[PDB]
Formats: sequence, structure tokens, C-alpha cells
Amino acid sequence: APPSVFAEVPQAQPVLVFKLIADFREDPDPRKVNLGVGAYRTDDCQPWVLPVVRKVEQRIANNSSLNHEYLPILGLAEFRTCASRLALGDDSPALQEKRVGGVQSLGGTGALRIGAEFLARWYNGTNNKDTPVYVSSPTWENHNGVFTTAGFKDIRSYRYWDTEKRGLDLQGFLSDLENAPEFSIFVLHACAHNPTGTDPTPEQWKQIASVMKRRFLFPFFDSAYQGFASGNLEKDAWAIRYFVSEGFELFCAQSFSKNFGLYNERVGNLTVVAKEPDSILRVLSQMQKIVRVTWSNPPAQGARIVARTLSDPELFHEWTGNVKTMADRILSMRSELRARLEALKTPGTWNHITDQIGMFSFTGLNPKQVEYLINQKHIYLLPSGRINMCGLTTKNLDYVATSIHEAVTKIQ
Amino acid sequence: APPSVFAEVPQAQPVLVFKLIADFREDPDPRKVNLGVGAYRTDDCQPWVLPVVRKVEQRIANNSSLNHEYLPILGLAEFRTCASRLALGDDSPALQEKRVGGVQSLGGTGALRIGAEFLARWYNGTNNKDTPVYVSSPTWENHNGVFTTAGFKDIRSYRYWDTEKRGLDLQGFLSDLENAPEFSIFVLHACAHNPTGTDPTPEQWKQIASVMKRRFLFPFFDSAYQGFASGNLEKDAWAIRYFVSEGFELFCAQSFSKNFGLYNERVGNLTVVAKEPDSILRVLSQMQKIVRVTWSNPPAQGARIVARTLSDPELFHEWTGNVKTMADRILSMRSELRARLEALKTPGTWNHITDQIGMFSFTGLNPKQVEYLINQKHIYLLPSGRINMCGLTTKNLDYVATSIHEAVTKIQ
Repeated sequence: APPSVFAEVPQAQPVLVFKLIADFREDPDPRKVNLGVGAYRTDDCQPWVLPVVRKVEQRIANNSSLNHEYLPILGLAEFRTCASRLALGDDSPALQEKRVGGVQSLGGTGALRIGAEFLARWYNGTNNKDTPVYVSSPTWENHNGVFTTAGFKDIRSYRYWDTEKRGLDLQGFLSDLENAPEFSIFVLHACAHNPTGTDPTPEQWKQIASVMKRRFLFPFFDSAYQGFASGNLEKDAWAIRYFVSEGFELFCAQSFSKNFGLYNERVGNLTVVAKEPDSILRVLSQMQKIVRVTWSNPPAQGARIVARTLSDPELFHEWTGNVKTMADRILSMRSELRARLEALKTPGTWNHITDQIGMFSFTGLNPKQVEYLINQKHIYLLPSGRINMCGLTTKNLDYVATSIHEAVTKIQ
Repeated sequence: APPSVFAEVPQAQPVLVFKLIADFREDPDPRKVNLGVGAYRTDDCQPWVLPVVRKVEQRIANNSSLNHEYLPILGLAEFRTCASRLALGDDSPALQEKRVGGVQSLGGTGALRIGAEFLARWYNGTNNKDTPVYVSSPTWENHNGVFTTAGFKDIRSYRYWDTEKRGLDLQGFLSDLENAPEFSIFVLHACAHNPTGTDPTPEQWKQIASVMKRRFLFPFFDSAYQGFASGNLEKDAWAIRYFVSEGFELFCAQSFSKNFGLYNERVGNLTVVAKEPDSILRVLSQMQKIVRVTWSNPPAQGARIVARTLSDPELFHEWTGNVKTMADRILSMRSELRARLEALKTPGTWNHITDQIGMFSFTGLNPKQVEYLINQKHIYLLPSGRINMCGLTTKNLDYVATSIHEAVTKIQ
């Protein structure tokens, strides 16, 4: 009988983190620590629904005026406006000049996808899939995939993490910018670089911006941690705002997964900043055609929560407090880990633990050192030495610090 | 003076649909009727949040045990299981034989998109964009767009609507099936054909299935109105179930937008039926890669409401009553319009109004007659002659019938 039409479909290779996590789960050892987690966790190792979010969800549930009719293709107007305003600031020259557009998308991933699809059709000519796209070395796992799927043929890397110095390879980054073909697209992490936690300082950003301006390089910002990163919304959007100030046209993929803890409601926004107002209408008209054939129109729940929060001063104030709580817990785990490592007179420098920003940290541990932590200490992390600071608690900090100290001194 | 990178982006052409609603919205005329609407409306012309949905939303809102952590890439397990079972029936052999898979998607549109991307990569060879894709004449406009975007180069039409007979052109359809190259993909409406409202009878479906089986044509079902169509969930899924019983391997894109009235929560499911269990695992593995790069993972709200309703016998029962209420109102409008048009002794045969199923009806009016209805009577409908029966109410029912009589009589 005719074989299945699916007879030759291969089994896709599984992603590492999934296994690690499964592994972790199945470990009987009471001392087990999961540093491979990809989301915020409390001091009790639990997920955290923000108090303001719970509050807003109750208000929504009790709002009888709400219906479930389709939203416009581009999304809930109030959400698009509030989201763009959060990234750029109320006083943004671009907002005031009406040269900003926002497209509600399925998380930061959907925003990146829509933006990449637009660029593959209308940027640097028509249907030009040859424009080089540059991603940091290393970068969030899905960057390559989104761009590849949008049809970009030439995906490159720019030097970023310096393994020996455990910091930013600024000279390498600047050389890659200098050698990039004009109009190349650069995917930039706004703040809280994922996975390293290493960000350029404002002064370094100015250097980066200089080369981009001169060579007509396009800034495609990925902003998934605004406010979550430092507790300060304005500080966290500094680099985006600087580029705007400097007159760049850019895209900014915003995720509300982390800063609102709305991971599973898939709330994102693609902010577009153009040189002229008229361009916005034309660009959004094209974004609509791309959305229509992808998800048709976006979901309402997540966007309604975000729009409600950001537009009510009392709720806004409360949310800023909730964000600060998360940021503060991370700062705390970083300072505590570093202190302990140093108290143990651990070989090497560990100031990177506190210089880095956000949930993720490139520890500088090597693969052999990682193997030892998992196998022997029941401490789960990626082979890259990447850890999630939220996997640390007041209760396991000693264990982890001591185990790292062993790995470093005993393993080569 | 560096020009904008968006300087040459064209303004996308607007969607007629959108124009009309907008036109309608502005109509000063007190008698104006919008038969252009694309969602359910009550006899008062209001959106309707199903009672069971309001009930479950309150239950969700008060369930302190729910968090907002990312769902698995393929979606909420319980939702996928329930959604597939709804289409196939509890006793489906495919379910018993475990050769069914479901992918939670962003409405029926998202399910079609994921399905099309999978076929463009792994069906009838690898990366074969030349397999013909067949859509009905006419069809839901987004059909072409989704398949084109997925990469298919050869999109064909199969005869379906007979303008003269105001019914299904079965012989045309069958010839188109007979002439299609082996392995061609056929996009089939499960029930409540959009936009005609004209469905094959079970006997006609058997003739269609016969040819498909012989020529190895792939059935890609689009199921957006299950239950909503006839008021009975079982009747409406018959065609799908028949093909399963005949041993077809197939895709079924399910939308919960209409039958749950959850338009804005974007709840869909892609059901996959394979010859053997092993294939499902491999196919789903490939599906994950596709989702990952599109929306990453799906939203929870909509899916949770559906899963809760379908898994609770009491809520399920209440839901079936809500669905019948919607279906009954439509049947009532169909019967009434037909009756009035005939009492009016309107020229032409009107049994099609009653023979048609679902929200949408191809009235058979020419664009000339439509022009009039819009210009002269303030009755808004597409130039295709398509109307939404939900735009009719006990209150405008006469006006409309009256106006149709004139149109058909005054213009021709």
C-alpha cells in the first residue's frame, strides 16, 4: 500500500535546554539546583505572577463592556501607543513628529518575525534576500532562525563576548561594523544581552552608533528586558533613545513576556521609527499584509492588561514597583554570588558577575567545568557556562558558590 | 542628504471589506443595513459573548493556581487533545490507533499557515514548491495569501459555485479533481462553505473522496464553523470523519473563533491524521521548528477557556446549547428572508437561501444589483452578492426583502 506521505519526514533534533530541564526534573538529589531556567523565579523557586497583573486580570474579568470581536490587524490601538511610548519616552522627538508606528505582535518573537519579513521584501531594494544580517556572537538562539525563515541568505556574526577578558570585545565589534557592507542589518540587544549579560556602556554605544550612521547600517533593536534589567525604565531604554536622537531610522522588537511576566499571553510590539511621517502609513500598510497571512490579527488578553497598566497612573506606579522587585532580587543574587566566590579566594576575576546585567550570565566556566557541576553537584546549566541568576536563592547560594569553587580549582 | 530607507515602500491596496464597513459606519441614512459584517450578531445587532464563555472566564480569573509561564511550543496539551477529539469524534479509529497529532495555533489562519509551511518543506519531496494547491472558486480570500506566502508557486482553482444554478457545480468540481496532477493539495471547506454557504451533501462528498483517493490528492480541511453551521457538532464534522474512515492522511485546520465567539483570543488547532503512529512524532517535531520561528509558543487564555469547556460535561452541554442558539437564529433568518422574497413574488428561485448553510450566503445578485442596494437602499454587501445572515434582524427583515425585490426587478 502507498506508503505514508510522511514516510520520509525525519525526526528533528531536540533542543538542549529541554533535555537539561527534563534531566533536572528526574534528579532525586535534594541538593539539585536549576540554573538552566529561562524565566523569573522567586526566592522560593516559584514562578511569580505580578501583583499588578493579578489586579488587572480581576478588573478585566469584571468588565462587562468587553467583547471578543476581532482586534484590528495591527492590534489594540491603546496598547500600540503605550508600548511605543514606553520604549521611546513621552518626550521623544519621533513621537512628537509623528514618525512612529507600532504593530502588536506575538511576543518579542512575533515582532522580530514581522520586521524580518518586511525587510526581506521592501528594504535595500525589492525582495532583496542578499542583504547581510549580523547577530552578536553569541546571541539568543532564535535570532538566526527568524531571519533565515524570512529568507535572508547571508547571516553573519559580529564579535561580542571576549572569552579571555570575560567582557565585551569592543575592538572586534567595531572592526565588524567597519567592515560591514553598507545597509547591512544589525540585530542589537537594547539591554540585558541574552545570553551573556554583558552590555556596552553609553560611551561604547556612542562609538557603535558612529560607525552605523556613517556606513548606513540598520539598527534592529531587540528589547525584551526594559525595566526588568535595572529597575529603571528610562535607563534601560537609553540606547534606543540615543539612536532616535541621533536621527536613525530603526525597528525595535519589544517583548512584555519578562517585564510583565506575561510569557504565555504572547504580548509584543514592533516599534518603527522613520525619517518622515508619510512613510509610516506606507510601512504599516505593508505590515498589515504580512500579519494577515501569519496570524490574521493578534490576541487581546495580554495587550489589554499592558494597555490598562501603562495608561492608569496608579497601576503604572504599582507595576514599576513590581519590576523593581524583580530587578532587585537579581542584583542581590549577583552581588551575593560574587562576594562568596571571592571569599573562597576562587581563582580568576569575578567582577563580570556584577558588571553583567539582567537574568543571564556568562560565568566563563568551561564545558569540563559544567559537566562536573551537573554530574557531581546536581547543578544544572548550559555547556556555554550560561546561568540564570533567578535559579539562585538565599538557601542554595552557599552550595552553588562552593561547588563553583570546586569546579574551578579541581577541573581544567 | 541621506534618504529614508522607507522612501520607496508602496502604499498597500486596501481590502474592500474594510472599505465597506467604514462606508457603512459613516452612512447617515436611518435605514442603512450592514450585511457585510463577518461575525455573529444578535437580533439587536450586538456582538454576543457566549454565556458559557463568561462563566469559564470568571472561573479562570479566580483560579489562583494558574501562572503565566510559557506553554510548550505545540500548546496546551488538554486543548490539543480536546480540539482534535471534537473534530474526529470520541470513537475515531485514528484516535484509538494513536495516529493523530494537534498543534495549537493562532486561530484557523495560524493553523493553515503552519500546515502550508510544513507541506512546502516536507511533502511530495523536500522543499517542493511546485506541488499544485487547489482552492475553491470562490473561497475565503486569505486562502491564496497563506499558501502563496508559504512558497507555493502554482495555486489553482477548482470549479465550485454555479452562478446559473445558484448551487454546487459538482461535475465541474469532479473534472477538476480528475485533471489535477497526483499528489496535488486540495483546500476543502469542512462545512458552511465561505463565502457561498453551499456544501456538498454526504453523497457528493463520497464522489469527491473517491477521486481524491484514486489520484492521491491531499485533503487539507479548513474547519471554521463546526457546530455553528447546522447547530450540531457531529453533523458538521461528518465529511472530515468520512475521509478518516476511508483511510486518508490529512490536515484539518480548526478555528474556535466563531463557534466559541473567541475571535480576538486567536484559538485554533491543526489536526494531523497519519497512516501510522510513528509519523506523527516526526511530523510534530518538524512543526515545532516552524512554530518556534513564527510565534515561539501560543497564548493561553483562549485555549484554557476551550479546554475547560470541552472537558467538563456540564459546560460542554451548556456550550452546545449556546451554539444551537446561534445556528437557530441564522436558520430563522434564512427561512424568513426566503419566505418574504417569495411572498413578494420575486423573480428567480430562492430555495438556495434555505439550502445554504452557515453565516454566509451567495444571494446570486449581480454587482449591478448590489450597486443599487448600496447606493439606493443603504444596504451594504459585497459585489460578489455575499451577505452575512447575522446582519438581518426581525426589524430590518422586511426592508431588506423589499429592497432585494426591487433590485432584482429595477436593475438587471
